[PDB]
Amino acid sequence: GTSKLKYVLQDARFFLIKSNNHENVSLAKAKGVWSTLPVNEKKLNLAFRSARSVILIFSVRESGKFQGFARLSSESHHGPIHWVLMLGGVFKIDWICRRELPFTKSAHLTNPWNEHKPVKIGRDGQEIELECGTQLCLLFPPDESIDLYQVIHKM
Ligand SMILES: CNC(=O)c1cc(-c2ccccc2)n[nH]1
Repeated sequence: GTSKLKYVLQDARFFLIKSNNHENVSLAKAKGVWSTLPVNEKKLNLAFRSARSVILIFSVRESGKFQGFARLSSESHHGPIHWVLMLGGVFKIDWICRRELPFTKSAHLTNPWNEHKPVKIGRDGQEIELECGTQLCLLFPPDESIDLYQVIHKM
């Protein structure tokens, strides 16, 4: 069902993450980590202290799809990850959904924080307004491999 997912997303903040390649998203799914540009890293650190959940929604450039979404479990930290290419700050993340969602299925959602353009459109780090981001996450196929119980107990 969707009740625990709705609880995790309650009063959350949402950010679009754009990766150059599938390899980095695959590494993030295997290792529970993400790194981003310093300008975006500053935004995510601020948001992490500010909200009960910060959700990253991932899209590989040119894929026409989102590849899943995850919750920050830490601010960025330094001191290695073989990313394909700065990306030195490393966030810990808990995956909420590792399934894909094609952009065709989100064509009815627009992001007020990006001029009400379709939510698929935006730069890496673009914030997605609460209602848009919640509805986007709810569109993904349920990921039955994930138990949100341990996620809820970090909030
Ligand atoms: C592991 N992190 C990444 O692969 C990544 C790449 C980017 C980016 C942002 C703007 C222009 C080009 C690439 N952001 N995150």
